[PDB]
Amino acid sequence: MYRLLNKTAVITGGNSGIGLATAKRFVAEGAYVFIVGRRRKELEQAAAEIGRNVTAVKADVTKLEDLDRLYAIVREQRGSIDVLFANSGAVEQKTLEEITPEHYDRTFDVNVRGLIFTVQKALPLLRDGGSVILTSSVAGVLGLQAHDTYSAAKAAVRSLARTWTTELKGRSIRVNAVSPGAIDTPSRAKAAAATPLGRVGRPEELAAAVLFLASDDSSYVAGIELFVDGGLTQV
Amino acid sequence: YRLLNKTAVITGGNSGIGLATAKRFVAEGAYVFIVGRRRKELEQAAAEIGRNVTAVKADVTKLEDLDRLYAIVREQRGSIDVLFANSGAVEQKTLEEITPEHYDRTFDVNVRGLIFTVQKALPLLRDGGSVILTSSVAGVLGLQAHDTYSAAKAAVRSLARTWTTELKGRSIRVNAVSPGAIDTPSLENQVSTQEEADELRAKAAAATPLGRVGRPEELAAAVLFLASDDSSYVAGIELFVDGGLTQV
Amino acid sequence: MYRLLNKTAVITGGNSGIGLATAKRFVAEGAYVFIVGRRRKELEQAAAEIGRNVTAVKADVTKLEDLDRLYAIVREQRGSIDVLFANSGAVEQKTLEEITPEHYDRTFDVNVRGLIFTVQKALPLLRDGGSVILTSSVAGVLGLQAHDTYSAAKAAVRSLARTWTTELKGRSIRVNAVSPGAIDTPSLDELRAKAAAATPLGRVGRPEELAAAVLFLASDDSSYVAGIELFVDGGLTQV
Amino acid sequence: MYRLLNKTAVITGGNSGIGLATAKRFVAEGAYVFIVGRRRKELEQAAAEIGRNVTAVKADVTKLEDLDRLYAIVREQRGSIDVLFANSGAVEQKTLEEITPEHYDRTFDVNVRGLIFTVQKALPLLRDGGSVILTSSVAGVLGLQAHDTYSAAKAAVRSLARTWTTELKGRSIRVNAVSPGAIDTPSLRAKAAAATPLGRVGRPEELAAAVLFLASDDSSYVAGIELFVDGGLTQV
Ligand SMILES: NC(=O)c1ccc[n+]([C@@H]2O[C@H](COP(=O)([O-])OP(=O)(O)OC[C@H]3O[C@@H](n4cnc5c(N)ncnc54)[C@H](OP(=O)(O)O)[C@@H]3O)[C@@H](O)[C@H]2O)c1
Ligand SMILES: NC(=O)c1ccc[n+]([C@@H]2O[C@H](COP(=O)([O-])OP(=O)(O)OC[C@H]3O[C@@H](n4cnc5c(N)ncnc54)[C@H](OP(=O)(O)O)[C@@H]3O)[C@@H](O)[C@H]2O)c1
Ligand SMILES: NC(=O)c1ccc[n+]([C@@H]2O[C@H](COP(=O)([O-])OP(=O)(O)OC[C@H]3O[C@@H](n4cnc5c(N)ncnc54)[C@H](OP(=O)(O)O)[C@@H]3O)[C@@H](O)[C@H]2O)c1
Ligand SMILES: CC[C@]1(C/C=C2/CCCc3cc(OC)ccc32)C(=O)CC[C@@H]1O
Ligand SMILES: CC[C@]1(C/C=C2\CCCc3cc(OC)ccc32)C(=O)CC[C@@H]1O
Repeated sequence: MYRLLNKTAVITGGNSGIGLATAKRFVAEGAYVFIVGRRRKELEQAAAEIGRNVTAVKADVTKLEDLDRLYAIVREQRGSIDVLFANSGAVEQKTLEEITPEHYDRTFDVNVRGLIFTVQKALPLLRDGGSVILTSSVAGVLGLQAHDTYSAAKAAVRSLARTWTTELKGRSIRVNAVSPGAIDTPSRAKAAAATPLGRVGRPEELAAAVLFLASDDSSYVAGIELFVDGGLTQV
Repeated sequence: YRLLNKTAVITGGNSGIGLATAKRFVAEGAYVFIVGRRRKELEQAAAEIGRNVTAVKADVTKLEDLDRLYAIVREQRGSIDVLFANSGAVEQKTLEEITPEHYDRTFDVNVRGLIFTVQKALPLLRDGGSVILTSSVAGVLGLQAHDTYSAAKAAVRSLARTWTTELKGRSIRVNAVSPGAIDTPSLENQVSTQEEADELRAKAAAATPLGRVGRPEELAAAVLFLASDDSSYVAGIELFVDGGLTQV
Repeated sequence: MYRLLNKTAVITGGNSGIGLATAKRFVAEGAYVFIVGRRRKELEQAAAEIGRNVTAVKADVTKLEDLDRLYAIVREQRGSIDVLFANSGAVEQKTLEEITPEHYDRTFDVNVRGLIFTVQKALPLLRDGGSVILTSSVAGVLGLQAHDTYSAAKAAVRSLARTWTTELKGRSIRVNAVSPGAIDTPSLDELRAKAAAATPLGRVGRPEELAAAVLFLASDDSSYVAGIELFVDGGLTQV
Repeated sequence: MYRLLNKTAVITGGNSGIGLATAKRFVAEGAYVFIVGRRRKELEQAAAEIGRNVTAVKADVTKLEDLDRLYAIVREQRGSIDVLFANSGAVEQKTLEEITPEHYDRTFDVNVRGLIFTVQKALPLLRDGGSVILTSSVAGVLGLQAHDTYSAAKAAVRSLARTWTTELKGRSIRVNAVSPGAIDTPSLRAKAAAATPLGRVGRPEELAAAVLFLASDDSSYVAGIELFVDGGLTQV
């Protein structure tokens, strides 16, 4: 506890899976968390599971006007952002032969386009010395059947952590990417066979790695790709 | 010669790296289709190449232009041995400056158009063919005001991995080339003055171990390696052609 | 606060710099620490700075018999090892033209040879589920003038984290490499503000900052992290 | 007449596998080649298979006095070096628990120590603008059971290509690493082919062709890289 004491965190995709596990860990570490998603019922249930120091905000990150509304609320309730975890994303499998323009747009709108504007519109509220975490994926460095657009989109996310390291260094804002392997979320058994640790990861394990990047334990860590995959991409 | 009687399609082939590659390919015995949007430059490029070339006007962001392109290739040559997906463009904008229109322009040409260029080439691509994607050193660097371009070129490199896996049954190799600073009309188009362009150039030469910008013919020669049988056991890679910039 | 509660840690090169800063953090998190080095007075002064739950062990990690002695002491006093931080290393600058066999041998003996046998001889004591941290360097992915053998040796260190991930997975032992950038340690003046200019964060790192990253890898917070290279360099190698 | 016309190339480990395959391709491209190895009969059969424009040199590259002899022969017969392919290496499998000091010393002496001094002593003869190719391995980026010392040594080899890029840039000498995957040579069943997208082991001639790219002027703007020649094994 106390490892994020009194810090204000915004987590997109915070109503399920990894974002929710991270929201819980952040609150346990003393932070106040805004969880962001499109479904209000799931946001309300997630916020109830978190139990304290949480505000749920309905927002589609692909809509600029929803991001403006999100940050107006953050400005009303807390006034600034210390930690931003841009975790909203979705995987849809299509082979190259199968790719449609709509499939391409759905993948890049949420994973890249919405991520760019999520971070852009947080800049006025981000405090100097803050920490931004981007969700990439092991897919960003692999050649996975039928993951064409998702893998390419997550590779784009990792690149943005590099560029934003350079652009935000004057404000001492650190930007790092986390690249999860197989995590037991709503997003089968071969992932456990291909991973040295021999199992899929738990969402709490990804939350703990994101906590490292959000916390002062990583104060000299900038621009990296932190693989949290039980060794999958490393051997 | 090293591409004797091979059929090559080069998008962005009317200038810079694509044109130098077209010239080298024809010099190695290939028949080349050069593809671009500008008719004056396509005709002059085809005239400079001089032989074994068909210029095709096509905007890779328009699906119907890609259909027409591959109808022309099917009629004139019947199949594709080498596909060099080289069309792309850089516009400098910082994170604060990014507009939806800037983002869309960058990813439409660098990623969307690249995906459908390769997708629509699949029926004509021969088993054992070679596909080369143009990424960039920007795809592994953190360059001021290159947010969308660098991210887009990282996406391009990822696709070489995915398509290696998906096309392995047809023995089609897919590889990415990542140029450093190459002396083309593109280095001068992203800046607003030629006092800036000479700064960007001698800065690139100073950060590169070989101490100079690359010549377009040098990138063409690396693309030739990936197109030729010399790379028959090379698949999914990122070939940096940058004078050592990203390697030290 | 107690993230290494009841854990036994062995830190080679714990006499000073990163190893010493890591030893302090480990003890603050509840571990019992063995610090290992060649100089006894400096070990005693370091252990006094640590203040509690520490045993200093004199050992030259390049000498197989000193490693045997080290682990015999660990076996009597604590019985097992939970965390191994192999931090012994040294930089000597020589250009390719300048390299002698002795310069080559000294660099790889401490950086690679001594590390291999430090880990080999810890295996009988390493508990299932333990964590091993190897010290690589940003030099392992760079082309730095006159760092020929040091950079190559640190690249070898990072490779071993991969191989040992595969070999030790049946025992659920995680092996990870930390790759420090410029850290303000006794490894020195004015080349420091040279490194600070090349780093996005605009500064050299503090040893406590590297210690915090090693703690992450040692702690259960990194329980799904295996085989990685964790760059702690203010962005130097990442942009 | 060709891509290496009248160029002088030195290939260590040139009496078998990739070394020999590369020597043959280099000669086919117009080069004069020195092949280097320890065994006289096999160097002698290697030179006979190449057939022309080749000098066999008996030398243990881990012995500094043999390297001096090697480069004296190169200077006398050809006068300078355009391409250096430092290809000597060997795999011995030992797990961490099994590693002995003798095993470690043998692995690093051939793969790293001998490689360093091979390149060091070639420096006086290397032409400005020359090309140096180092043999790394896919093992240098993988976690392969019982490959502890070999993988670490090949990782060291790839690192040296970066450092020497920086140190030799004033002479415009390019240094690049080639990292072979599974290549069908006497140094070695379906497991390698099953993990590789191209679905087969590589032919020695295929690695030779990749080394030729790095040796030839086609790679004149390529420096410090790791060229994977592995059918996609490490790339997907
Ligand atoms: N699980 C894995 O193995 C894995 C591996 C690599 C990367 N990731 C990435 O981790 C992140 C979270 O995924 P997950 O594993 O936790 O599965 P998940 O439970 O499905 O999480 C998806 C989250 O993103 C939200 N979301 C999706 N689209 C959104 C949109 N336009 N606007 C706002 N919110 C949106 C979702 O809430 P709403 O639908 O209500 O909006 C939800 O909270 C993603 O970026 C994912 O690609 C996961
Ligand atoms: N230092 C470098 O030069 C460098 C570095 C990294 C990557 N690259 C990449 O190398 C590739 C070649 O660019 P270049 O350096 O040689 O400059 P360039 O070719 O002179 O300019 C871009 C080329 O792509 C074509 N193009 C642009 N948009 C197109 C579209 N919708 N459809 C069809 N063609 C299009 C252009 O032809 P039209 O305008 O007539 O259509 C032109 O031929 C690019 O992808 C570039 O990003 C270059
Ligand atoms: N500082 C940086 O910027 C930086 C950057 C990259 C990597 N690193 C790595 O980080 C590690 C920690 O070094 P440091 O920077 O903190 O310097 P340091 O610890 O101040 O000096 C090296 C330490 O290793 C010990 N050591 C050296 N040879 C030994 C041997 N044969 N047996 C036992 N112990 C030995 C030394 O103690 P004794 O001499 O008393 O034995 C000393 O405590 C090193 O491996 C270094 O290569 C540091
Ligand atoms: C197209 C511009 C680009 C940029 C590279 C440099 C040269 C290397 C260092 C560098 C630092 C920068 O920060 C402001 C910006 C640019 C740069 C080129 O030269 C060609 C491709 C690459 O995209
Ligand atoms: C020697 C200290 C060390 C390497 C120094 C650098 C890294 C930064 C760039 C640099 C440029 C130089 O001039 C040619 C010389 C050295 C250097 C660091 O600090 C990081 C690891 C390693 O211990």
